[PDB]
Amino acid sequence: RPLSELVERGWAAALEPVADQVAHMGQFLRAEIAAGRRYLPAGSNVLRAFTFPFDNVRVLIVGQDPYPTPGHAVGLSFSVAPDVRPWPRSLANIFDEYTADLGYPLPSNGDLTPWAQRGVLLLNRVLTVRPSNPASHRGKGWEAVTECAIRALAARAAPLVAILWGRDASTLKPMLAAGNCVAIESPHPSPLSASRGFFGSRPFSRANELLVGMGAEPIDWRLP
Ligand SMILES: [Cl-]
Ligand SMILES: [Cl-]
Ligand SMILES: [Cl-]
Repeated sequence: RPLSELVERGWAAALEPVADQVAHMGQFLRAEIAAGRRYLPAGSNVLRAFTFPFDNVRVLIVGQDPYPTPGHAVGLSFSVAPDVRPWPRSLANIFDEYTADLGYPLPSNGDLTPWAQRGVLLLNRVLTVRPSNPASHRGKGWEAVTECAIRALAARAAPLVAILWGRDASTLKPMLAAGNCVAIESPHPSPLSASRGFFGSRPFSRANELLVGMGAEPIDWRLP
């Protein structure tokens, strides 16, 4: 299927330079199935981060690659489906920081769809993974896709705040710094860094301060 059928209209335009690379990744994914290998998330969720309006994105949260545990990854970085439990450790850690930073109670489930519908892009640098093998699809060609997404956002006039969780994420810092009105939160601890840099990092309140500072509206981070 062509790009415009896979993603939201603004995203289809922003990602038009990687239309060929997206088609090539679809061929890669068919070949993994033909070879007897599995991948996560489900085919229909791979590009799910780009099915919310491009024009509305004000915060970018970037992880490394999807959860490697079958049934966890749903196409939105760090999220899980509402009936998934226990939460993955990364997500439990994020939620601890959510409560500490903002003062809100613990969420009722692990579904970050509300963030996405409010203009947070929940991006992973690499958009698929082989089950139980983290970083197994690193260097297979998703990087050109996600680099294009990040450069297209950085090219807009509009304010953007980036939150880069981990080493793979943090490679995007110089691509982001190239744009005007782009602020990047540093340093770049992963939620699994836990008490060695992640807890107390205040990502959510910092994002909002930086957005207001740049004249944009803040994010409503509230989860039910
Ligand atoms: Cl497999
Ligand atoms: Cl839990
Ligand atoms: Cl995890």
